[PDB]
Amino acid sequence: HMHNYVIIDAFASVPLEGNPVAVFFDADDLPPAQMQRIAREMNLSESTFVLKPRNGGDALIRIFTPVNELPFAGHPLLGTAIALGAHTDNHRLYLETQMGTIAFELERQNGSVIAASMDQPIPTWTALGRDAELLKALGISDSTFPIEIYHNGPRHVFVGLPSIDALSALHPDHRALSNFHDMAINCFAGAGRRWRSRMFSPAYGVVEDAATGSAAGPLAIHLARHGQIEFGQPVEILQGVEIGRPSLMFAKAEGRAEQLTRVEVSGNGVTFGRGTIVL
Amino acid sequence: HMHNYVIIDAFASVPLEGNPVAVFFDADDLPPAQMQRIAREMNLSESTFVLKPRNGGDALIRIFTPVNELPFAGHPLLGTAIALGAHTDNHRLYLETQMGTIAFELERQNGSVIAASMDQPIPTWTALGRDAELLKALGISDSTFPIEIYHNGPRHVFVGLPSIDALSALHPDHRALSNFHDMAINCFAGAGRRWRSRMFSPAYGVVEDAATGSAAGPLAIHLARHGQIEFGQPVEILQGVEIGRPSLMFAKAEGRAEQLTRVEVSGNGVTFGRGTIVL
Ligand SMILES: Nc1c(O)cc(-c2cccc(O)c2)cc1C(=O)O
Ligand SMILES: Nc1c(O)cc(-c2cccc(O)c2)cc1C(=O)O
Repeated sequence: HMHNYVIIDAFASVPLEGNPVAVFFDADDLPPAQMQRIAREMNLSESTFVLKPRNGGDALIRIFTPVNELPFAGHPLLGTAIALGAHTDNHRLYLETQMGTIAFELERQNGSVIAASMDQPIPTWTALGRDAELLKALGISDSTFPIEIYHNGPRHVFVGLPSIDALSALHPDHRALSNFHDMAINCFAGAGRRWRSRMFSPAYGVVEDAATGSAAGPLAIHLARHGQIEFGQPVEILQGVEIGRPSLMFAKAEGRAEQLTRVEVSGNGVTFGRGTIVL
Repeated sequence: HMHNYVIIDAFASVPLEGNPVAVFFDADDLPPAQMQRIAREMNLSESTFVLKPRNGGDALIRIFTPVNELPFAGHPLLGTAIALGAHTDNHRLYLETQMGTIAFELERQNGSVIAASMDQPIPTWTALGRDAELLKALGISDSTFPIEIYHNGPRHVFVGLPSIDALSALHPDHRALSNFHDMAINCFAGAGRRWRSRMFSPAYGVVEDAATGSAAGPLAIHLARHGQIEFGQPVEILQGVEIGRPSLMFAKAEGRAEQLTRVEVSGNGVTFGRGTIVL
């Protein structure tokens, strides 16, 4: 009859930064066709719906873009975990998804969840094999590191820039980027612990994304494989600066390329708004 | 510090139909840069902000897409008027905008505003002069009536189809439509009092719009000029059927082509949700 929701800015501690997600509570009475229509009404990159668990977790989360359901998504799940922390006392939260149960660690101050860390699906990867085409679309001549495409649900391509200023100077041809289907293009630069990223994806319906949580795990793997960090070392990834939505993602990939044991992504989140819908 | 808002589905009486707009109340403390960031956060086609009047109206309304401020907009202003009716008793509402003061008549049942009628800016028009290009993009060979482009703030082109089934069968090339800048393409079919429309606008950031209120006045003028209705006769325009967002717009253009005295557009509206933001 009515549902409460919150809008969480994921990968931010300040409202209007990070990447929004709408989280709808007590959604068991909504058929998925209605969830999809609600996600379309809200028009945020994702709306999530909190449901009773079916396999021993704390809750089952269904994730919708304005057009389709997703089996996994990075910032939407982080924001959902932070939102649900307002309704539980547990330090760990186990959220069921189409792809299995994702474990979260919740960080609180005086009962308010301010951040969370999630274990991500372990990616696979290969060479993109379309380098000249992609580089032309981005407006540059070469990448620093190999142009590889990672799969953990979505697909994320990584193109390296020689400096943060070169990354900020990119002005991609978005029409040309639209020939890259079912993937996002992540451009990065930095050194040591601190990296900057920009993400562009016509395929996922975003000219430039603020905080691509599902790309943070893959980027940590990419940087470790290519010798810029070690496996087991965390990185800080700052995204969305150029578009006025700065977002901080932390990532770490444990093990070795051939036997990854854990891919962790963490971030702050903050409530932008709260409301109730009439169905 | 905090602001209340509502989500109104304009040109509908049932939630999840029509065209959403977010309406923020008591917005005088928000600088326009912050209004723009809020509109971007919400990501609805428009968010509006209710401000104290400056020229004798009931309120001043500022209208933002996720990217820029607009001087006028059809469904956003209808939805704002219906939303503000919850806070006033007056039968008429005078809303100041960048383009002057727009008069609304509010229709209530037991204190709830269920519909409103607005006087629109009087359009101007001319031939598009790009017929072959536009028809190719739409996938058809010819229009029924002359292909003319109307200006009332936005620009709206009208292409006529020989039957409602031919209108539903359109599958436009949206890449080709993107070469039509600063305008929307409205395709229509029908007879007598009852017309169907579909609107496509890469320029205004919408693949297919549910209810193009600023096009309804122009369509009434177009139909009267081309002899399908008389000036002074109202039409019912049903839009958004193919995309699952049916929307009913009523329109009437009084006078004659050379001396239009009033362009009225009316519709139902309904509250989808209500909430509060943290700034
Ligand atoms: N924002 C996203 C989006 O629009 C799409 C996907 C995606 C796409 C294909 C398969 C899949 O499992 C997920 C992921 C995200 C995300 O945030 O991770
Ligand atoms: N949805 C709209 C949109 O995205 C843009 C405009 C527009 C564009 C240019 C000039 C202007 O005055 C208005 C109007 C609307 C609307 O709803 O009427």
